[PDB]
Amino acid sequence: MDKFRVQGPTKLQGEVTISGAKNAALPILFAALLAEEPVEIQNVPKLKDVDTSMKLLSQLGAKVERXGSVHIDARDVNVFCAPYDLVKTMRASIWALGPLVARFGQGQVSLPGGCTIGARPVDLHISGLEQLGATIKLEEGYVKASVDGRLKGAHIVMDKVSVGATVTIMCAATLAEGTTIIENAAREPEIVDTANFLITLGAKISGQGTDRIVIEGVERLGGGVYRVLPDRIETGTFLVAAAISRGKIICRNAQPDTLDAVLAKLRDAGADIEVGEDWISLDMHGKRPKAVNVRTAPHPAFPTDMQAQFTLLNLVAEGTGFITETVFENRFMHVPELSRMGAHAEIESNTVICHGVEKLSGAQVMATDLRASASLVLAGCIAEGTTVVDRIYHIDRGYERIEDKLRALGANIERVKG
Ligand SMILES: CC(=O)N[C@H]1[C@@H](OP(=O)(O)OP(=O)(O)OC[C@H]2O[C@@H](n3ccc(=O)[nH]c3=O)[C@H](O)[C@@H]2O)O[C@H](CO)[C@@H](O)[C@@H]1O[C@H](C)C(=O)O
Repeated sequence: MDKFRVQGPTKLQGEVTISGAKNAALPILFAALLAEEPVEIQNVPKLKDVDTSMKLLSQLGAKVERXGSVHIDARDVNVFCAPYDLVKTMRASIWALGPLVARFGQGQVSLPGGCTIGARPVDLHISGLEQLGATIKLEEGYVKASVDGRLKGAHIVMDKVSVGATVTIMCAATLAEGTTIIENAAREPEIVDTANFLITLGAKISGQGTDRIVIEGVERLGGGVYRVLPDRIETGTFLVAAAISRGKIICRNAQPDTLDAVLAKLRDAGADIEVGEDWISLDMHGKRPKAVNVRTAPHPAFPTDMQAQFTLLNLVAEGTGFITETVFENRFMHVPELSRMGAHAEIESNTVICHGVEKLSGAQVMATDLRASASLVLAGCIAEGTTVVDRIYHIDRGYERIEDKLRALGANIERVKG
């Protein structure tokens, strides 16, 4: 059980290079199952989630290897099943379903069970597939999909906004007969990145980034080389690290147009922000941040992946501020942990009410969320004394060497094998 020993208070300042988007690398690796030629994905972050992706790819019969790039050879895919052991350690595995059925006419993926942040049904995934002409059945816990011949382009209108389902249907449609039109699709930057990867392979897609996506099926997909976009959540996390420590930072290898909502909130907190074509600068001017009000929602609104980070900001800010969660109703585990550190907060339903304090106190806290838990590490950096963050394996799933980056910012952080 690895742990993070953190020494505070520490002023976070200097520079950081942003890694490739974890949430773009993932769908792309799964979309590779469609490719008939070798493919090279560049700028992929070194993190646990990518490893599990590779492991799955490999079991399916693909030839995989990695460094900064990931090499995938999906010519010999001979097995069509994402087993219980894998899906349980990473619900995103569900992504194997679509490519599998669109290409081999068959696909068996384990039905994801309960997750600690809230209700996570995949009804939209299954539903979208059926509309494409697939027959789906549930046996032994496996959602079994099949289709005689090829999928059928269709007009699909989405009940609710879903990053996962939009990618499942989008991918499966690239190999169907005719035109598919997804209505009420998710606009996430990562979906644009996945569509772009698809086009590079010979797929015909338009509308990515808007509520309407149009796919024109083709008989086959080739190979190619593709560079994954910068990680917006990583970028936001570092910007916040500087904002709560009264420091200044420059983010290198970034994509500003991807953070409208987050940047706006930072300004409201009183930060001095500048942007270039591939950089973002943040200066607090020695100032303590001002409380802000946030409301999570699908892109381009404020993202739930930045939620715990902003809760932290409010917790050490001047005044009272609220954060409402409309995507993951119960994504609040971090709050009680921050409470062990001296934070003042109350949770009313799906809203956390924050009362900012001058300073936090080191304590023993526990990570549980691959993204939200980074807030515990950030708290450790500015808290008074020593903080021990337990179970960082969660954080290893979502961040590429977060200790190294923090250390280069002035943080007193250590990884122990106790
Ligand atoms: C791997 C990956 O990219 N995961 C991300 C993706 O999850 P996803 O699961 O696809 O998100 P959704 O489908 O947009 O989530 C939609 C909302 O809608 C409900 N819903 C979803 C599907 C469905 O069929 N039926 C249905 O009802 C669902 O319950 C949820 O409340 O989108 C989330 C929101 O941005 C991210 O927080 C999440 O990050 C994670 C943490 C990470 O970094 O690993």
